[PDB]
Amino acid sequence: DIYPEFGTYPGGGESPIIPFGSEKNAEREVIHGRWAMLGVTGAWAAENGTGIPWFTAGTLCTPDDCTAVADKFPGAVAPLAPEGSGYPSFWNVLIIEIVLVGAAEAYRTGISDSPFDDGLTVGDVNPGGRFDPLGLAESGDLEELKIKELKHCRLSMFAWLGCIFQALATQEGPIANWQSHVADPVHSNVLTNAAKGFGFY
Amino acid sequence: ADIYPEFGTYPGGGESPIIPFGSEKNAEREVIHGRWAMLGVTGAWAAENGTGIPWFTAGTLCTPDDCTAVADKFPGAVAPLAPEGSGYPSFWNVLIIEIVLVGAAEAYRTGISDSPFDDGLTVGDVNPGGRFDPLGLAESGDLEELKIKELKHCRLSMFAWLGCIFQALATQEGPIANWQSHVADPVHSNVLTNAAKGFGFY
Amino acid sequence: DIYPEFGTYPGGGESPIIPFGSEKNAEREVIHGRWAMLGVTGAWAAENGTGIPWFTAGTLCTPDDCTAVADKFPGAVAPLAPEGSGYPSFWNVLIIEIVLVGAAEAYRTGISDSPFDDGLTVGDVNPGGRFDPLGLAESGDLEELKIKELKHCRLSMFAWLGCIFQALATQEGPIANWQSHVADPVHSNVLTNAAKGFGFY
Ligand code: CLA
Ligand SMILES: CC1=C[C@H](O)CC(C)(C)[C@H]1/C=C/C(C)=C/C=C/C(C)=C/C=C/C=C(C)/C=C/C=C(\C)CCC1=C(C)C[C@H](O)CC1(C)C
Ligand SMILES: CC1=C[C@H](O)CC(C)(C)[C@H]1/C=C/C(C)=C/C=C/C(C)=C/C=C/C=C(C)/C=C/C=C(\C)CCC1=C(C)C[C@H](O)CC1(C)C
Repeated sequence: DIYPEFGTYPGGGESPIIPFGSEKNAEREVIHGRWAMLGVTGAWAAENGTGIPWFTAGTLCTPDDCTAVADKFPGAVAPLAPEGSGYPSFWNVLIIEIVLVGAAEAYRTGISDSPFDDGLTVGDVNPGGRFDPLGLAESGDLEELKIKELKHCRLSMFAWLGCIFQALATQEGPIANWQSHVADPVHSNVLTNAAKGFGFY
Repeated sequence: ADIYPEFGTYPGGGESPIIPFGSEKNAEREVIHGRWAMLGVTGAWAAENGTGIPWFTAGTLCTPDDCTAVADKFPGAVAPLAPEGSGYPSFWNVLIIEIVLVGAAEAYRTGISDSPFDDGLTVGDVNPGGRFDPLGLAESGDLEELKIKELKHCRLSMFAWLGCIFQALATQEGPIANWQSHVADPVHSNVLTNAAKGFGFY
Repeated sequence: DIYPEFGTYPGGGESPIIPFGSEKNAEREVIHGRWAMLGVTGAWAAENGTGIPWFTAGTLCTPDDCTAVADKFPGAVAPLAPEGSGYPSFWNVLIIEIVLVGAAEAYRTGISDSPFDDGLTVGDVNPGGRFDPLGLAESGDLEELKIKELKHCRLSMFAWLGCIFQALATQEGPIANWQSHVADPVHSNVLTNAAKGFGFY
């Protein structure tokens, strides 16, 4: 069987708990899943390569002294911008991000006409043609690849929700919590931290 | 639509992408919730401009034991609210009058209690159009357009009240105080710098 | 004029605030209510009998030590544990609890075939084929008595939600809070607690 975990994909079946009234939700959760996938991975990798929590990473790059993020990346012996130049600038990064992500979102969602000329209908979260340089979808199964991605989508969104509530409970960070739970499983869990009071009680 | 350009839409204008419109009672609830929110956000706006007390702390000034503090709080007042010598707006006094007046108005708004007026005023209609609009602004103005204006103000003010309650929970400083801090230096005074400070808990 | 209150029962009428959802919700609210009945009664009785909150009561039986719960039951002729060996140890109780409850839930919902084969159908709101040994309510106005328990379900669920929320607010316990209210409501209240700050502000 395909998708036998719990419930069924939006493409086929009905939610056990929700009515699934609106068909905008399907692609919404695809996009949300993909973003979460990149977010969870980011939180996984940053705290490994740098040791900082993902939720306090924002404090390193601020409109004054954004140079803290420079050279934080593993390997990458050259910093983001040279030391002493002070060019890692929150506003410069923010403007570059605003223009790039805003243009990408406008192209995806039809706020602006697509720059390309080859199909790419607005609102489809599986474009394929331009977004498969390797040609893995035509070689593989399209439907089961889409199901795998969905499983990853929902798994990563649930992992992100876990990351934020772990951040709120323990105030430490995802990987450090994972390592504490691995080291002493009985003595590092949610009920253990509840016995400590979650840091406020 | 042409008239409603906001992200969402008005009930009857169409259907919302998220949580589409169900029962009409939901639309009545939205309008009334808006109306009370407009009143609430305006009160939280004007009171601490007049005297500086955040709305989430203004409750405790009046207490069953002592309620003198609420008297003479309104700026510009010619005299005390009740005798200067012995202010008599006691919390119980306030309650006993207000529960009766508000309960009456509510039951008479919804018609669970027989209407006093019986002027053709039909309960369960957000726009009574009777004595409530003596100016009859709706009669001169265009009623569809004006309904859209009312709902836009409803949603804006309900969102503003949500902002007021969450700002109270994060910064516990006060709405206009948060405004003045942000206008003072928005770059270094906003939600994310308060997050860096930790919202007062972390 | 049965159920002449704010709302209506799932069988007749429609939900005033929330969309009625599905039949799955209609069967599920009752089960949540039965569990909330048991939970609220357990919190009430454990606190009257022991004096320590239901929430903190989870720290009494830890993997390292479960002997604290040995002599907590009021009016017990002897402690359940021998007091001297600490035989519970949280592991026997955990394992037998998970097997018994998991089996019971599996048989309730037909995850596994029912063993009685007494004609009972899985997923029924009120099976009653062997869940009414006394028969006092089976014979005579069954529909009304379902309304009775329905009203108790919604109450116990609301009471549990209030229990968890004011546990969060005050961190003292439900009936400690109830005694504080009853002794002098006017100076010991939710709004008084908010003005002083529940545990914060
Ligand atoms: C109590 C207030 C309230 C009520 C009853 C409604 C009701 C309605 N709105 Mg309105 N709306 C509101 C507030 C409200 N809205 C606010 C504040 C905004 C601005 C963000 C809007 C923006 C809006 C748009 C843009 C649209 C609607 C639409 C609708 C209809 C869709 C069905 C629905 O969502 O109902 C259920 C009612 C809800 C309020 C949804 C629940 C929201 C959840 C619970 C999140 C809220 C979190 C909460 C504030 C947490 C507080 C915690 C705090 C106390 C600590 C219905 C008539 C749609 C419509 O009519 O389309 C034809 C539509 O397009 N509304
Ligand atoms: C990497 C990085 C580094 C920096 O340090 C900081 C930083 C913040 C920038 C960060 C960047 C992160 C990013 C870009 C994140 C993007 C995240 C996103 C899009 C998250 C979405 C999260 C979604 C959630 C929770 C869903 C909850 C919904 C639930 C359970 C309902 C489930 C439900 C339904 C639907 C149907 C069933 O039948 C029944 C049930 C009830 C189960
Ligand atoms: C004035 C005063 C002074 C004293 O000092 C103190 C004091 C406390 C007494 C105080 C008194 C104030 C009072 C009485 C206030 C009354 C306030 C009221 C009625 C608030 C209502 C607040 C309503 C909210 C948040 C709604 C949230 C809903 C949201 C986002 C969903 C939005 C949604 C929908 C629906 C469908 C779309 O498709 C899209 C999306 C998903 C966005």
